[PDB]
Amino acid sequence: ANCERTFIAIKPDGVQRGLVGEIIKRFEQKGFRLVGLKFMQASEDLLKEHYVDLKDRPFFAGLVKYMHSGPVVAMVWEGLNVVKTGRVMLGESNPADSKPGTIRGDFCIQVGRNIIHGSDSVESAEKEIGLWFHPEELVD
Amino acid sequence: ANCERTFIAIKPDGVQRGLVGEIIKRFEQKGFRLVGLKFMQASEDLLKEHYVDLKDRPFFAGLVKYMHSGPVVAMVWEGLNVVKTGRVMLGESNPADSKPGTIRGDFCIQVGRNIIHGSDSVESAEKEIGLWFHPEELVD
Amino acid sequence: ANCERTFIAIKPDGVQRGLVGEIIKRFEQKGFRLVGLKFMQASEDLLKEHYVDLKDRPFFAGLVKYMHSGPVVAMVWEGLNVVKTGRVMLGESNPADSKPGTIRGDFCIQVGRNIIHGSDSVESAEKEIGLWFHPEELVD
Amino acid sequence: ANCERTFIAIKPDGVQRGLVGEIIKRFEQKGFRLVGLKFMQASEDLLKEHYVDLKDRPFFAGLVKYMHSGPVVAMVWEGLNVVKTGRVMLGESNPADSKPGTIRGDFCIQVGRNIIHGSDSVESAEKEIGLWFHPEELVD
Amino acid sequence: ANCERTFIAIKPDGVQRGLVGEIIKRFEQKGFRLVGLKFMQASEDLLKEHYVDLKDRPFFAGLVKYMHSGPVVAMVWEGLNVVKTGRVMLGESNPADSKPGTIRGDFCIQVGRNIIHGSDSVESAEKEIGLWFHPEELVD
Amino acid sequence: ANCERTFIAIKPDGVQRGLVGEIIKRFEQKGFRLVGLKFMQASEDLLKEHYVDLKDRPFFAGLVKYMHSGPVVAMVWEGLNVVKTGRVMLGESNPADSKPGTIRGDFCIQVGRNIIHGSDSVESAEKEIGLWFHPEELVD
Repeated sequence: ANCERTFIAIKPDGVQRGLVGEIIKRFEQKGFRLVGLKFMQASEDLLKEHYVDLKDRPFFAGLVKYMHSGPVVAMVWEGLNVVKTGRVMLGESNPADSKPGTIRGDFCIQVGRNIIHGSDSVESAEKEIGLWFHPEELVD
Repeated sequence: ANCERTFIAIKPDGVQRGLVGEIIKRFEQKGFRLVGLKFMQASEDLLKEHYVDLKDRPFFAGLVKYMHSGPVVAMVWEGLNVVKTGRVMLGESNPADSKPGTIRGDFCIQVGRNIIHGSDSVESAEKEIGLWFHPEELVD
Repeated sequence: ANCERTFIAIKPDGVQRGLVGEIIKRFEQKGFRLVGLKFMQASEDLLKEHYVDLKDRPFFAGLVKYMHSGPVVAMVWEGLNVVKTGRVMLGESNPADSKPGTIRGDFCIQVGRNIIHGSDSVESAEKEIGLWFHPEELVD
Repeated sequence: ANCERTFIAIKPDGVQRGLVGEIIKRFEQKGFRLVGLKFMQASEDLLKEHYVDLKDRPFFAGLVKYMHSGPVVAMVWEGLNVVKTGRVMLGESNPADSKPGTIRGDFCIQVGRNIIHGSDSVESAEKEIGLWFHPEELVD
Repeated sequence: ANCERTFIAIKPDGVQRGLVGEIIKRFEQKGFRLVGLKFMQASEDLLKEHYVDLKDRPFFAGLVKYMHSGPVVAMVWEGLNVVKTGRVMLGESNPADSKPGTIRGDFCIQVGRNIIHGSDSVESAEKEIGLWFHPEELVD
Repeated sequence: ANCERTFIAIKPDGVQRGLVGEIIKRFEQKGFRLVGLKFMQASEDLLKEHYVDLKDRPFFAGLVKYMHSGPVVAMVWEGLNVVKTGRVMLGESNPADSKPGTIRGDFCIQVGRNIIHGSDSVESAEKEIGLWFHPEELVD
């Protein structure tokens, strides 16, 4: 009914600069609850199936090394229609078309090293959280 | 010329959670002045003519009891074309289509228990303030 | 047990500049609840018994006219030992000795036209709220 | 490649009220760097070629006197496609169509005394900075 | 030299209300880096050795059940003399003597259900992080 | 009477990280006005008489090169007893004794590369502004 769970991630640029506080705020003050917050670098074992559909791209190697550069923060949120709300409130991956008020539209400049990744659909969200978060990791 | 006066209200959810500070801020820092700020629960004598046009709705009783649950904050603002500016800066009552940067688009999740009510037109504003604020209550 | 109620007021400088949002915030985010929020100019009928103990001062007339200049906001808060917490979090009336982080220590410059008035003791608070807020005005 | 430089200015209303901090913030936290920040009133020698294309307007004299009223802040920013990003993040000069989240859409009320001026194109930016900032004034 | 690591925790009140964003901010904007951020409820296996020195207290059972009520956030920070800086910037556990500007002095009201726990000494910090964070959990 | 003018500067760390917005805010929202805001790197011609009294120190060369590393922002403020208010609101140069709520007590970690420099006395302020700001640079 209202137990839909999404996933939000922080790129190495976000942490090397340091913005996680407001990133958490934009969901916390909204009303969405968090069930899982894990910190890691994820190595390369998980940054192959996460972008498995993007493996046939020229930028796959460079971008995956860019993500692998440093540690990355992982969050899981739940709320009514949360998946759609997150993507629009995050903003388009291309800063050129990114209205003010969205996280990616307020801290991201270039398409290359973007800041935030989020699930487009419920199936993607559940698959990703299964890949990353063990069932005991989450809470209620 | 520039004496147009509007009305903004706070639902019981807004106060039971507590957000009135930023709600006031979004108008105060804008430049609009306030002429009236009264706090009450309004009983049921005023929550019948306020939604008199919505009396023929299945959700009228439940929603009016939800509003009657706790006390509600009432504000009056004035400014150039303030009525139109308030509604757009507040955001659509449906969070599904609510761009970031609007009060209802930054703290409201579900259509049922919305947060903010505002006058759609000048006539509605004047009728409501007559229903709620006595002429001596306001200031200049 | 925890029903102690205090009083906080806004000088005409605070509103003519406009700072009520953060003033409300500093108590709202703290956890204190509000039972009464009334807006008025208070005329001169209430600005004689409020400072009745200060009537024998050279600055009484000038300061009371300064307060009477414009409308003033009145608030009532409740919380555990709220009266003591409010005064320290407000800061000393003299900005010269006013540590950062207090409302009067972050927006007030000169002793003359100070910004915030608050009850020093429970008896003063109850007397003032009786003078200003009628029993039906407050809520629970 | 990424050395494109723009220009942002502060109207006398912005400083007489005082908002330069958040105005700087909206670009600083974004990632854009600043190469030049000069404070002056600019007299009337520069407020004739800045609006030379607007000289044939009925409001030219009144608006130029309004700008000449007080001192004005001048800033220069650089970033990828910064010129386009600044104008959209600033918001339309007409507050009537100004979505929330933009500087002009969050602090400006009337078209007459607007708050922020910015370069529409690279050529305008370079011409203006040549008119205002001497080459030694800027930094790298 | 500068690798000293501390520990900060969030009580169930902090999350059930929701304040983790600003709590993270107060350290992130300061300059301290984080090496570990894990979310759990910790059961009762870890809330016996954490307060082993407080086992001989009348409030031990009630307080440990209060902490066990909900999930709790765990953070680890590193910086020059970070342990001392954290405790003073957090504020005294007793709100009665808690100057404004400290996290516990800006969101905590009563001694009973306090908000933040932090290591008093380096030895306590290392013992606690050994109890909670596995060596592979942390990063560099 | 109230025309006392002080000086505040931004170290290269402050700009290379980027914090000038809040630094300006802490004075702007207070009420102090600014008469001069110039941006430069100042070369070494001015970073010899500024610290002429500190020339007989072992850290003079290293610290002066650290300041010379990048450009530095210069500001001038005026207000009632502004010089004393600035220094206390800035906080002690040593972060070890720096209460929360002060700029240096909220963003500085180590004594070596401090963030903010300010005039201790009126004579120092006037001498410094004479060294840096030409009389025509300032405004009224």
